[PDB]
Amino acid sequence: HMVQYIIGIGTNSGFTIENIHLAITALESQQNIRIIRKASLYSSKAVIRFLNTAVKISSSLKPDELLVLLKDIELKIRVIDLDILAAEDLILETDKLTIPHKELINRSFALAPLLELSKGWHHPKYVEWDLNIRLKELGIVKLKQTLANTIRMGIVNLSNQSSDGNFDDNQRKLNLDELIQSGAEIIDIGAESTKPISIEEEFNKLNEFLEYFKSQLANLIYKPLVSIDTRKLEVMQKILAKHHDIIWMINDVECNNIEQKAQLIAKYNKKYVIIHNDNVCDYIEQKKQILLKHGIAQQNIYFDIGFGENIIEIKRRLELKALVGHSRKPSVLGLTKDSNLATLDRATRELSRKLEKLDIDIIRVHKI
Ligand SMILES: [Mg+2]
Repeated sequence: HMVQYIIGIGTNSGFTIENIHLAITALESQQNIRIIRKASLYSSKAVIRFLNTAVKISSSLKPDELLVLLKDIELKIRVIDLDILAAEDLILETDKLTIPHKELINRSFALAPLLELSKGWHHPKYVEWDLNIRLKELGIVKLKQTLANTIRMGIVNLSNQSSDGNFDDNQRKLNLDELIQSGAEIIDIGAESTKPISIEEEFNKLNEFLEYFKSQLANLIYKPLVSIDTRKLEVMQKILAKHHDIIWMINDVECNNIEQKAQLIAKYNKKYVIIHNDNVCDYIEQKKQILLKHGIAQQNIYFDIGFGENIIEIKRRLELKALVGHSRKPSVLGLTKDSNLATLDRATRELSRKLEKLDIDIIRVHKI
């Protein structure tokens, strides 16, 4: 027979959302588990901030078996916490486990996603306790970051197409805040624009911002994955040296020095984006084989059309996850090129909402 379980999932170290998807993927991988539904992402304060959700699963696993599975997944992914919140109306009391979880009614970050998945759930020991009133008595933020297949990469530009006052240079910080409130799961930080800048200057812009990011780590309701945008082998080297621990991906619009780049990225176990800078398949295909040739796993490679109607065809040919950067590009948005940042951002949300349905792995945007 099948039993419906709610699994609570929390994390507050490393790449938080990645840890959550990895735990879910691990569950889904079991031949005796089916994933019915995922809850939203919730952020709570560390007694840096926790990221919590819950998933509802169907399984023939007995509770104790299911607990064994959770412990192993925890050991594989300790930077993640997996708990059996509930099994419908089941009541199990033992030293090994109690269902519902002892602390469920004392943790808004547990009860909140649980009631989201099962709005009608009542605690089987307290069938008269209206858990919504209980939830309110407790002490929580429901993020706009989601567990969706398409993740949003928010653009944080450190260059000069973007404005200091006499005693205020807060613009880039405010915009990090904006992106995080609005659901960006990933931020892409770039220090160049669209006159060259030196290695040392590009590095300094990036580093000042990552050092700022780190100082805010516990102030962030959500710690996004970090992508660095640079075409320079040397800034990559410097930035990974100091900050690899918060960097998830490298976004590189320059095939110059690929071999050395691939060795670095391989060594640091980070994601790489191939950018185009039809036949386009083969361009990406060639670069693609070099990277593999230098030691980086194929799963870690994304491709990008590089605009500067049939992407799904291309991805499927390519064997690689799609990253799409359509934000504020008047051509692909089919707008006049004079249109204001207000109308550009509008058309782009409209199109973002469209690419989200096709399961584009990453969309890169200025605004959510
Ligand atoms: Mg635990």
